[PDB]
Amino acid sequence: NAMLYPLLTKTRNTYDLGGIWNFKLGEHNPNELLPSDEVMVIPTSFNDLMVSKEKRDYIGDFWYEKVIEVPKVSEDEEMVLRFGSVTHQAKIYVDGVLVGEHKGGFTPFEVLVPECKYNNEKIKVSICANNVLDYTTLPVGNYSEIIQEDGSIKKKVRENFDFFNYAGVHRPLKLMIRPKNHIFDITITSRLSDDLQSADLHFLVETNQKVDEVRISVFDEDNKLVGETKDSRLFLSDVHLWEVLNAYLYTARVEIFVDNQLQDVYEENFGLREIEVTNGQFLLNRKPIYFKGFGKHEDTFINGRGLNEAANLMDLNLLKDMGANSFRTSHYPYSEEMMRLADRMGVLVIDEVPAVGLFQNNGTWNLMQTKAAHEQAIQELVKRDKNHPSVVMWVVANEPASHEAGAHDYFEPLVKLYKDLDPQKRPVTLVNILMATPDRDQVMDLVDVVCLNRYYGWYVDHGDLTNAEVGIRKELLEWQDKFPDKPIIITEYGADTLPGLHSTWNIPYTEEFQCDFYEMSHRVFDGIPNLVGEQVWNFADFETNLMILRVQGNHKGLFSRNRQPKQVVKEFKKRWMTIPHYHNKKN
Amino acid sequence: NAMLYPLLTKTRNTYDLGGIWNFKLGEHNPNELLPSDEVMVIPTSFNDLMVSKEKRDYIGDFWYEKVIEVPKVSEDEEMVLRFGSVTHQAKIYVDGVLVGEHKGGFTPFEVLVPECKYNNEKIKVSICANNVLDYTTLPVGNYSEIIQEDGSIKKKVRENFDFFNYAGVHRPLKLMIRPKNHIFDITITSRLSDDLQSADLHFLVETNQKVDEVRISVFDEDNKLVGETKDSRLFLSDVHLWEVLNAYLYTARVEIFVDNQLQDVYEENFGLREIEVTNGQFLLNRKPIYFKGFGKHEDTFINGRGLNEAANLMDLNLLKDMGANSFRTSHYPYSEEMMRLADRMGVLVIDEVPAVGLFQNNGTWNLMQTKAAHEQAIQELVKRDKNHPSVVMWVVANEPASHEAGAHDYFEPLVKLYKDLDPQKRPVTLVNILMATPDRDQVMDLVDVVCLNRYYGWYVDHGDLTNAEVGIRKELLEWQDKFPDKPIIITEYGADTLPGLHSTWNIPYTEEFQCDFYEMSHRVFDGIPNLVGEQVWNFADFETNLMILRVQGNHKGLFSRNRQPKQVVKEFKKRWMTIPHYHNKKN
Ligand SMILES: [Mg+2]
Ligand SMILES: [Mg+2]
Ligand SMILES: [Mg+2]
Ligand SMILES: [Mg+2]
Repeated sequence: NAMLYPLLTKTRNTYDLGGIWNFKLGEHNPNELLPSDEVMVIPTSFNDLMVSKEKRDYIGDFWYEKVIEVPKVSEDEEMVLRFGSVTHQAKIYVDGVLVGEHKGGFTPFEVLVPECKYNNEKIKVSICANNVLDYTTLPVGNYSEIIQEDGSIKKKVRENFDFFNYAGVHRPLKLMIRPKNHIFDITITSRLSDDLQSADLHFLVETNQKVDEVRISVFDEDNKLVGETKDSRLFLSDVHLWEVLNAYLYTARVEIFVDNQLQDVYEENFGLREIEVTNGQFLLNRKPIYFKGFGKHEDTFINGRGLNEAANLMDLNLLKDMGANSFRTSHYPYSEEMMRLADRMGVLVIDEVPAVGLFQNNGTWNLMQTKAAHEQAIQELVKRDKNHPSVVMWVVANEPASHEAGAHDYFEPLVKLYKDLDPQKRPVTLVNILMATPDRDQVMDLVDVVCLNRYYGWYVDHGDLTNAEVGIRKELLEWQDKFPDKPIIITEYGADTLPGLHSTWNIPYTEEFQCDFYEMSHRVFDGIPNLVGEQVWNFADFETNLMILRVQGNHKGLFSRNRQPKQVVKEFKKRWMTIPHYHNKKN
Repeated sequence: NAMLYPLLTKTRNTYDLGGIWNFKLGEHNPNELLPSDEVMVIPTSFNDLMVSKEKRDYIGDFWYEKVIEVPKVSEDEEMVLRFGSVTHQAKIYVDGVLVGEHKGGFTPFEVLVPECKYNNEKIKVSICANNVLDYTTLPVGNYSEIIQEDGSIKKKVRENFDFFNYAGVHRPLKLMIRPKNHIFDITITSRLSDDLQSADLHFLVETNQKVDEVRISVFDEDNKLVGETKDSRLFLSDVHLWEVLNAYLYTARVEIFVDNQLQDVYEENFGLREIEVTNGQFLLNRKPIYFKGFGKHEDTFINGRGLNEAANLMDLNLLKDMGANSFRTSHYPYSEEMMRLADRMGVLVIDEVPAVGLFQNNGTWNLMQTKAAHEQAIQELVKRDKNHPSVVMWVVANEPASHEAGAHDYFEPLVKLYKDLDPQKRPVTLVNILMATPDRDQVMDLVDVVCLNRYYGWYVDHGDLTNAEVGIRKELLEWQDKFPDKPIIITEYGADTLPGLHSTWNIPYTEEFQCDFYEMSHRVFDGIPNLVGEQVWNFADFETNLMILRVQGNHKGLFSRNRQPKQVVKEFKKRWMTIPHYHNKKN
């Protein structure tokens, strides 16, 4: 119900509630006043702000509480609390009274403030956040409890994924004043003409009550009116297409009227671009695209998984400079701010739900109770991002046990849910793990694009690039042979590389070996006609939990965690600026 | 003016204008539409977001521009743009019309939006920022122009200070709807009783127009009413003092009434605590205080000088954990968010204007045209921060040429300005440079506290701790003898230390030598009765410009720039947790 990005309009007052909140790790009664003994920032992960390991490793309920002054609310208006996200679970309280809940730490949700408080001077907002992950949540965790022999139970979450379980309120919290009779949702679809000069637009505006008129004004990038409609349909000539690294955005100003007066107004951006997957190719605007980019992470020093718009722009500027053109929201939906940035900069985005960890240590599909959370995640993501021209593909899961029995039955309705909910019917994919090699895999028949995470030379044939090349070329041909019409994209491939580590003997973990690894990989990729994309793992080093294979987090980044480059960055820029975005390898 | 922190009240609608703005380094006509070819985040430094050195080193005018939808503004209301800061200079435009201007990159200012646009659908806000520094600006820079012989002028700023000239809109920009007749300033003072159990509160509420009644309600930390008055004076009993690392804050809800109806409402926090400098001691609540802490910088990766509240809380939590109690806003006023955080966490703050670089690379005071900027800086800082209980001392300058002729005449009226403007009449100091030995210095007689930046063992007697110890002890005794009743605080002392550098032979730049340097320093400090504080340089590594003494920035941090500790951090925690906050070394 809150998939529309929060705006300041003539009918919508949007206030930011970010800043210092009273904080507590542990139990709390929302009817009681949380003291200011401990405080916390919104938005940010709380973890790296804790000095001790004990508090940084906390699992369970943790509270945010602050008294907010009530703004003027008219009779025909309603006041809601719009969360960008709360990680992972949340129960929201107003004056000690439960007013909303949400499960899933990477999707936005709104909560209605009771009308009986609109004339009060202040309201106390309490946020009960929860970072527990188990077999019912996305992402998947291994939950356990141990008795401290002190009388209390201590919770632990052994992650089923390769990234640190950062938690907290990671995205902006807004106090929204909006009309009771308001615009609920906007869907924008287009059919491009045969000459790509015209477009048949369709605006599906959802309301909660009914209005006499639904007016839509369309403006270009010069803020010039180019179209008007009251019947949810509009034809437009002299269109400017949204292009890769050359974006063009229109704005649809939607106005609803009752008795000839404005009830609510909203502005939704959109881009004109065509997507089609056919004949082992990914077509953008009817031209073959070669994906060049990164698997990423919402990860930065200090803030952790918290929003940092400066980081987004810095990352995307580096992406553009290297000659790259895309990235994947691994392994969870990123902030709306990032998606809007990608729209504005013309960066292709592979959108992904938090479906990572669907893998036992078998009998995975008798153990995974994630169906409910998986369906909601797909519902929320599509509803939130369906209008983004940057979003070009959906991901049902990252490295699930797609070789075990019951896998095909699990994913078929989920792939279908993507196809049913997305009005653009964009391609959906499943990110494949090495254990699910062509013969054993039983799910890749459901998707439109084959996405592979392969580490020949790092995990398999470690430090053995000679035999790694034989192995990767062998399997890529197997995939291409099993699905002759499906395009292939490498979504993950890389090697842990610590800055400063050097050698003349192609030694793993050194900067030179990272260069050698990618050079070999690309030699193989360029020989596969159906391979239409390469996305490295990762853009930058990121935090993980404690595992012997992890040398203080993950170091497969091309850049360090401070966005400083490694040796391999210079090499990628040469390759990526040589290969055009529109690149046909069928010739 | 714009001294008051932006709040959301029933009479004040405050909207955040942060996000993505259309950006351009170079010339621009605000009557024209800035395209979206380049974008930039507010708030952040723009520098580290540029991939190329050329654009990162840009000096001159650079523009932010965005079309903003106008919210509801009633007949008795006005609409202003409230900038937390713009670095360094700014001209503000609304629909191409100049409407505001400010000089100084670290203080807030507001700008009125023309009333004739309150009923317009949208307004275009253009920000013409400028990062030029010279002999008329604070901080001081060495400006120069060189023709590229292409017909164009290339500007260059050679900094007169040891930190990178980060620029941009570093702090939140607010769109504020407020009543035309509003509260524009609130001054809160208090006289503590002899038993420290009661307090006499004085309030000075300033409005731009006449009001019938000023009602002030005071609430404690439990949000309970403890007093109310219409006469701007109030007596309190059973008061709770604001203590070091044990803060207690009261809230003053100020309401102005006209014709028996609410005109405007604002809430200002304050703390009850007493400050006095006497007999070579710094007294907080009539008890001898020992300062333990850091000289800091508003500096993180990516954001540069941009506001990061998470970074503020992370740093202050580390400060608290180590047993420290204070820091200095070197070398410019920090964000209001940081000051308010320090209030909440009971951290002592030495507040500082950007008066750094008053030193010619003699005759400094025949070349410095900084008088006007210096007076404004003091006026703005005091007006903004006077109600902060965390602020315990003002700095008039950092390392000026205080040994040259003309120095005393320059600083005497500036020290006086601090005393005249500050209603609490807090001690003011001058941060002294090593060239100005007790015999040479001619300005320290004006200040209440002697603050010294000394690097015996690093700059003088480099890597010779034996001779360094003699030198620092010798001069410290001279300062104590020249000013027998002035407290001494070491505001800077440290050694560049790159993580990973190790040796058994006390080698500079290694982690061991940093420990050795500080161990020697403290042995000396503990033998000086009048030395009442130690603040290291720096808390964390930070960015500087290019010069041979700088190994990719400054590495004198106890922590790395990513807030990871160095070897010495463990040693400081031992010492700082043994020495209490209230520590009398007169005995
Ligand atoms: Mg930030
Ligand atoms: Mg491989
Ligand atoms: Mg020294
Ligand atoms: Mg001592």
